[PDB]
Amino acid sequence: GTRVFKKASPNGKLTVYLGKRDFVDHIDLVEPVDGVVLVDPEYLKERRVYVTLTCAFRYGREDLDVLGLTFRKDLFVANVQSFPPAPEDKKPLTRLQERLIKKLGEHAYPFTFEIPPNLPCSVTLQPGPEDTGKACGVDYEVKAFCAENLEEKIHKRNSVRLVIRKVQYAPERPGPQPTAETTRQFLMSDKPLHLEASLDKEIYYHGEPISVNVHVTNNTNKTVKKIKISVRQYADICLFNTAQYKCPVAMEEADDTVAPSSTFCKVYTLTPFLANNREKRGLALDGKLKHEDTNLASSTLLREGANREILGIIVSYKVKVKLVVSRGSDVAVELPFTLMHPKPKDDDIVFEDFAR
Repeated sequence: GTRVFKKASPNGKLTVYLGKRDFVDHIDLVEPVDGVVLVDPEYLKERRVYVTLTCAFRYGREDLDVLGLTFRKDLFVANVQSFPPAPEDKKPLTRLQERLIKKLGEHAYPFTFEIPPNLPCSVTLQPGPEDTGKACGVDYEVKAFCAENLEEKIHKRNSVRLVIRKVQYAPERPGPQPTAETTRQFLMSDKPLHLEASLDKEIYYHGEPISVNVHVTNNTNKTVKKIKISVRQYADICLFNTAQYKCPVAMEEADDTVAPSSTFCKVYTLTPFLANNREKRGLALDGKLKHEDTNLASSTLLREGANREILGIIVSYKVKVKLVVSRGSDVAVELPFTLMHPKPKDDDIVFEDFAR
């Protein structure tokens, strides 16, 4: 069938319908935000119905939104007048908007938004109970409201707000293997311990295993007593309160040894996922911890020569490989990778509440 999310205003006069909650950014373009708003003329009359799409960065207690306490910076705002229509936007109606207007009445008006690709994806930094005031993130909001003009105050019984998400996808690049990272260290020795590691891919999706090929050429007389393989998330806050967070999101400690004067090679596999990091603090996520469709945040795509500050939060991931040498130092390398949201993958309509 065909699911349609909907949400009515408090007073029940205004209703918004959307074909989905998450819109995929394909780097070059973002899936269109195509919806419909069911209106009530007798109720409005002179009041027009507007629909606004806002991408904003927020900093402060997440439960609050009060001037003087919470910080907010709009990154993009688009408003359309859905009622009465007018070439506000040449409406090449989407099939869904067509079927929806059919399903609803003569009071169903379409609204459509095209989200610019250079904008940051939805992201939420969970700071921890002791630092709840350092919470922040990037959110997208669709707001339909009844008003005489975009100059006067919006009434909450007169409006409806839906928080949609923009999530990031990128296909795997058919080409060369990722470059290996290496390090050569002398451990009170004439010859070095050479550590080399590489990942099986450049791009991984949420839930996908990551295989790390570890190769050690131990030309010293010391012994590696154990190998620690981890995935680390780095999250830099770039607006309002500059800061950098780092958090392991997967870890595997292997009591594998590398004897003096020998070579060792092994593939380790780990999967980072939120499910095992719920208690972690200072972690970037792609939605609110409470929602079931939330994952670790995706890697921020930084296009060449882009203002990185207006992205709000920059998220990156590395795999770390560390050799613990026995005290008869430690040797480590880090490997960058890109974490993406998985690929998306005319039957009668079915409504469902938007509320996640």
